[PDB]
Amino acid sequence: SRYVNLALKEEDLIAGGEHVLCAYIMKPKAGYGYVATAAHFAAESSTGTNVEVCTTDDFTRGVDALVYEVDEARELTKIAYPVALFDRNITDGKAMIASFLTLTMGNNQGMGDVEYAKMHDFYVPEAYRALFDGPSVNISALWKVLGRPEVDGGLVVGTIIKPKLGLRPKPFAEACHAFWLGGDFIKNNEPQGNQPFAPLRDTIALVADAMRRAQDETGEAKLFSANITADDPFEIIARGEYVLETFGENASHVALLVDGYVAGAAAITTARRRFPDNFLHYHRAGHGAVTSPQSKRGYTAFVHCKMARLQGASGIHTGTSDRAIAYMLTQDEAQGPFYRQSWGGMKACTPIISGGMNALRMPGFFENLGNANVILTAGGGAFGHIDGPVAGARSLRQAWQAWRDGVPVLDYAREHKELARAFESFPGDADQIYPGWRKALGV
Amino acid sequence: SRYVNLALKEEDLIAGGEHVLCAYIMKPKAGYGYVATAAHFAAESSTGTNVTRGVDALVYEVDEARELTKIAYPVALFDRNITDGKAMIASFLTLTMGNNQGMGDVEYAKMHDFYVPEAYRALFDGPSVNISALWKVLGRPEVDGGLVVGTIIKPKLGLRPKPFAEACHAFWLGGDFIKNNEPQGNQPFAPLRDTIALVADAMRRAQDETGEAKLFSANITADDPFEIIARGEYVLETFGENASHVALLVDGYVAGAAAITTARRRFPDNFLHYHRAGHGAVTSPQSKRGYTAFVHCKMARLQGASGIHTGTSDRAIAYMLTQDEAQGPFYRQSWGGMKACTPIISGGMNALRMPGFFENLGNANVILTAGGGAFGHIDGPVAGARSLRQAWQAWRDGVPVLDYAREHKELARAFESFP
Repeated sequence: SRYVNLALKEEDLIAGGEHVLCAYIMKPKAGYGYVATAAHFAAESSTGTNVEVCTTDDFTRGVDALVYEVDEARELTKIAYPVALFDRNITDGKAMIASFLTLTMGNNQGMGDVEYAKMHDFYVPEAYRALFDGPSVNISALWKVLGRPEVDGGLVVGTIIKPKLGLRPKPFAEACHAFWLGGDFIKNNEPQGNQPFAPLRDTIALVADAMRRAQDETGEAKLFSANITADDPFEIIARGEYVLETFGENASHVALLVDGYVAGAAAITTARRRFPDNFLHYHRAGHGAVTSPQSKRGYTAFVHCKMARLQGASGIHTGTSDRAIAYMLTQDEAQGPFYRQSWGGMKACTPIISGGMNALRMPGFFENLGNANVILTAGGGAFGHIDGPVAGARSLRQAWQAWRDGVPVLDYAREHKELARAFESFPGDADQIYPGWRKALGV
Repeated sequence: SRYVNLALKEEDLIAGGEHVLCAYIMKPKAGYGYVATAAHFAAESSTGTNVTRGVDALVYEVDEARELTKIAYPVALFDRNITDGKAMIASFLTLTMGNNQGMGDVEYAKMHDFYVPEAYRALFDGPSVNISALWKVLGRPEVDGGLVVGTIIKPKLGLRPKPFAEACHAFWLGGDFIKNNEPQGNQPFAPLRDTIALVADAMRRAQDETGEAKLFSANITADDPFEIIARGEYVLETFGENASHVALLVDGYVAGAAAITTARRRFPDNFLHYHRAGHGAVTSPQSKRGYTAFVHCKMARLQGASGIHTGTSDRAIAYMLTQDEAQGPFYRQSWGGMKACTPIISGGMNALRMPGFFENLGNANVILTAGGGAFGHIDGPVAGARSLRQAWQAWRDGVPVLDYAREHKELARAFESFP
């Protein structure tokens, strides 16, 4: 009713790359011809023309995204987008994500001849990929600040403390100094900012000052991740401006955490464009919604993060088509579910894992990943510690560190306390993974 | 335990106003408890604690059979403007359809209703300008000067600068708002500069072919709020004195909140048109998860979108978004003098079945940007929107359609036009 192209080779478009390739999981309502569903599905990704037509009755086709290949009973639909249908900036000339989603998960995700359609992968030529922002920093910049080679600097360990909201300016400050003590990265957690109890500038003013203190105490260079997430661009520069004013002396140490799935793209381009060489930290928030695996209309989690290496993000949560992510964001040259991609300059976006990541299974994380340059936010290997927080991530550093160098964790953990207590913290984790740990460690 | 206070009564959370009440359709992974898990979701919506509590967001109801969980959260949970001090959407979205949106323990949980109490909704932004700030330019009473008809130009892209223009004035000449669709902008075929210089022109030509004012929503949407800013200055500048006849559009769901809010506090004198779209990834009834579409366009005017896309409770949505002491699936809302953000009304409404909408909605005071209500008419989409103009006209004038088929030729021909 217009649209499609199946004679066309995926790897042609790949080459004279004046076109975006999208790959989806879509099943039609049931009683409609697959190609009809997908020649359609691309009508609302392109020109529409919505019937047949020609605009000024000139060839408003060569704008037109045509399904380049489909596998009916594999629930698959690959569509090739000409680059021209993509919006750029006027005072700028750059690509913007805001057009790439409106184009591919906009009206798209509403059609009635579709049941679900899930994006599984994408391809961004040269042409187009390079009209985009890219991570301004990475972990590199954190390596700069902690005094680690900005090439295989490695893991930043944190903690999270509890609770997410509640402690006050000072009950807060201090919790954070105390963990500044057995790790290096502390986040204000997603919700955290200007609640009445505990205010932005009362509380940013004292974390500020608890880093003078920890970083002065220990004599290591502690990093913070302060949330400058707002509705208005002006309150995201202003939240963040005072942050780096108040931090004065130490704003190389300050990161900029934004709740970016729940904020949006202009909130992430404010932090990234108005605060270019500061790390802007994305907090995928109310995003299960879509990316989570048994919701079938998302952008899949892998598709989420690829999307954010393109747009300025320096960091993003997880790892642990979801072990590919970790490659899709760091390596410029790597295979996603269907399409290999070139980053041909663009700078990683960092994997910033979490959770029950422990000390006995850390080393396996770092082998099946291969790079140990992730940011590890702990509640797990941390509060799980039988010697609490403080020593919970100071057993974490150990675990990673054992690893670059080459020492078998049961005996690295044989030279220091933090890691020999990990083993007596986790069951048999220590029984699963670590052969008779009871004998060769202590007991 | 510290997250369930079932038996701690809704009417009273709801007469206190420092408790933001959320209703959701939650369902546990197999084996897993109900209330237990029901209170688990509150803890990762609010206070964790994990290993000063007057702060934990609490469950006060369950339905298990009807499979819902009710969560009631304190108001000193929500982040704010260090600046202005006004309430914000970002971290609201962060707690209610925040982290619980990616749980383990839960199969899915879609928000179905929410209640923003006055000691928190007052704090919010709310619309600056609505549909009466269209009225005043169309020159109608700016108190129910009702139906604003408009259009949708196709194709959606592949259109050159002279082309849009040509087609906006020839659709302006005919009937009043044109909308720049979701992908139109600074694209290389039709670059916003060389094209908005030309819409300006459209309009000024049109209004001297009409003696009536034209309205153009321009997709001032970008993902750097200065671009956003830049296009507005540029378009209200270029429109010279005709710059009141401009609606700013933010293709809205896919650009954020941060997008929504710059365009409303950079140009709060012009119409922030919330283009929804993408909504449906989360917002479809197939999606067991996210927020629902009732929630998305009311969250929308608290943040004050001037008008959103609402095209049919789906006038559950047209109440709770228009009015003042509205209701909705589970909670009854008070906007307390906070402004009416109008339903932009979509699709196939035809010249013939609209006063049945108008009657069935209790009002005509919304916007239409029709397809074939108009496209399928005889004198053209031309007469095709003069038909709807006039659909309205008759309607509200409290005189019936059929009788005005005759006094007025283009609607006559509408019935006539089409089965």
